Amino acid sequence: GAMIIPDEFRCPISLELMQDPVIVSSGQTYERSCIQKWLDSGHKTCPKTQQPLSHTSLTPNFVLKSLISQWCEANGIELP
Amino acid sequence: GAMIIPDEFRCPISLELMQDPVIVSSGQTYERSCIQKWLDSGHKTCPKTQQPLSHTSLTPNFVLKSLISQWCEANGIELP
Repeated sequence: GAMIIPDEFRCPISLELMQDPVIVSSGQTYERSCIQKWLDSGHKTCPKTQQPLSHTSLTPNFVLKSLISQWCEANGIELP
Repeated sequence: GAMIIPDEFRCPISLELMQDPVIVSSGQTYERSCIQKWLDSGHKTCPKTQQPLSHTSLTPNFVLKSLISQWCEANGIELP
């Protein structure tokens, strides 16, 4: 293969391969490091979709992680 | 390629293609129909993770949907 990696496996802000991908209540995907900064800043809104967060969720990771593994196995490349 | 559709794309319980995918606060993937039946039964918990639900969030679909589209485009077939 040796082709550009899919955008879904790279966070928009990161613009590179993510290490600890997670999902927010809004359903958007952000890097663990990034979300920590966001929480630290005291932000309670989602800038990507531009909507407020009136609730929290436990959703960490799931299908995306599984799909990444399948992709990695096909390419024979270890995960981040 | 694409000999067989990904397990992730298929519902874990039904094991079939879904038209209205949703994710619980536990980040578990369930079919809209399945969730309605579960709710009708009076159950408000996550059996896969074995934990109760005390809140809700807006997480119907996101990256997962995007990955499906790429998969379908590769096969040149319309979405389920």
